[PDB]
Amino acid sequence: ELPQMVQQLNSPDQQELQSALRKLSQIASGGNEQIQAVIDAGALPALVQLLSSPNEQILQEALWALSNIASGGNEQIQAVIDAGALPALVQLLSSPNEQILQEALWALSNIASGGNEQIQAVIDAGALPALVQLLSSPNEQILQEALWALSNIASGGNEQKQAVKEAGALEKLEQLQSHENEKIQKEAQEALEKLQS
Repeated sequence: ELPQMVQQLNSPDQQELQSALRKLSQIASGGNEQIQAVIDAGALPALVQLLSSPNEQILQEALWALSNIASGGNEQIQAVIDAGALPALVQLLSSPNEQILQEALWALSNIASGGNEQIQAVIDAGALPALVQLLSSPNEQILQEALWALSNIASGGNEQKQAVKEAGALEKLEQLQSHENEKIQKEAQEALEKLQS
């Protein structure tokens, strides 16, 4: 019934659209075969379009589905990138809605867990200045997520590491070694270790 669910993401009926979205999200949270089923059904272009929704509930569920898909294999990560999700995802890092922000962060972190070229796609989409700004968040959950995302990027190749340094991450990471939260100090230190020569 996947193609019918995907067709419903066009429903003039917001209730029908949201129902279908919730179910696709559920399926995408399964294993890699489940994710591939959702991708094969053509869900990705629809999900990416829904990132433009002014309805924040629809937005949140679309992000949940995309983050799930991005948690699959490198080919499934590649499908999300090829569908053009990245610019909208990076834009959402500046949402005043912190729940939407966190979900976009999850998706980007999952993408940045892929190959060096997938990491480079995240950087090319403008993620670094947005992520570095998030290191200033007073919300420790957001801070930790941004730290994890930057750490994933910093786990890439030399070209990726160099981009992180050029975005000014080194200063803030060193400052965070004095953060009141010991877990944050630790995660910042490890990111610095990855960037070190």
